[PDB]
Amino acid sequence: PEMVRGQVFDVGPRYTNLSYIGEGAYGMVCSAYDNVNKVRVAIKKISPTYCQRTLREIKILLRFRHENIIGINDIIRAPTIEQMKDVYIVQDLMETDLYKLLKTQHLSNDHICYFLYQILRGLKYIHSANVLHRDLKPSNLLLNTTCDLKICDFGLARVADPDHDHTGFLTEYVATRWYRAPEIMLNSKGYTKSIDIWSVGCILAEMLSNRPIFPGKHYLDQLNHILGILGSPSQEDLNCIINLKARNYLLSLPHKNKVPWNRLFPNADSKALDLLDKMLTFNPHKRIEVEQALAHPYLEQYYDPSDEPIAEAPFKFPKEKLKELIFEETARFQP
Ligand SMILES: *CCC(=O)N1CC(O)=Nc2ccccc21
Ligand SMILES: C=CC(=O)N1CC(=O)Nc2ccccc21
Repeated sequence: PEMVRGQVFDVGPRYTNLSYIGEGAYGMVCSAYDNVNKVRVAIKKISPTYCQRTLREIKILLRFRHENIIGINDIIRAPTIEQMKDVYIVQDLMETDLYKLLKTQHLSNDHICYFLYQILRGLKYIHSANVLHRDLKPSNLLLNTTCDLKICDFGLARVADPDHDHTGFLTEYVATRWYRAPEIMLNSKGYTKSIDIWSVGCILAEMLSNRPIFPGKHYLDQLNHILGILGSPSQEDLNCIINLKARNYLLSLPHKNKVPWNRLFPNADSKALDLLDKMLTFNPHKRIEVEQALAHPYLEQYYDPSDEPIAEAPFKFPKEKLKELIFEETARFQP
């Protein structure tokens, strides 16, 4: 087997001349030459006790088929459960991701507009399958050399469940802190489509300035960053928060003024800021939905609902059992 950075990466003979891309959420990612399709590809190594998030992602990505969602091209594993240890997931090679790109490149308004269009196009398909991504952020948006964009990392995704979204104040949450909607900290488990729209709003703001808009250092500081720009919520929006611990927290804070979007983003297109405002709405019930965002004047050059496909149907879902399910889900790639 070939080795990369003093670690086995056993994907041959189909895949050869490996080069390190980076570390991913569950292990090493390398590029490799695919000797069958005659293109370089990306390969993620997953080592185990496995993680339910590996299975959830595989099930979702194998069911999904969309231009703005990363596909799984191949899955490499031993032929039997007894011999199975590492699993390698092969995907299309992508030059970069939005996190890397924003560290060093100023985006043109045309690039911001096109990127946002593609994020929302992909998200429309995800939401049409009654699935929530729940961890949208720059590093989960892959880009190729022509700036085509694909959403990745579905390990925190869930089927939408608005009737069970409510929870108490300060409920622990798993998804990346800077892209968490305010309601996560107040009364939400992140089981409604509005949580993803907030993350997209955050991404849009970050594309406008190359800096995260709400870089909280810890759980409650995330909320205080948000309120520091949106200002204090209105009486009407507070009345929507029936949880008393959450409501009384917000009532305990000093009045905070709204920061005008055009003062934070003096370079931004005015239509981009009208759409940003609608995505970063405090009240999730008032927040714009994915199809309305696509129909917003900012995206008029691209909007074409006939070319914004949806899923055919809604998506639906012990350590030994988990390993057996991963083995079964990956069976189609075996010779
Ligand atoms: C969501 C991240 C992902 O799927 N990939 C695959 C890829 O093409 N690039 C990449 C680089 C570093 C970490 C993860 C990924
Ligand atoms: C403190 C809760 C509260 O005032 N309301 C408003 C209501 O009108 N009815 C209602 C129904 C179910 C839950 C909460 C509520």
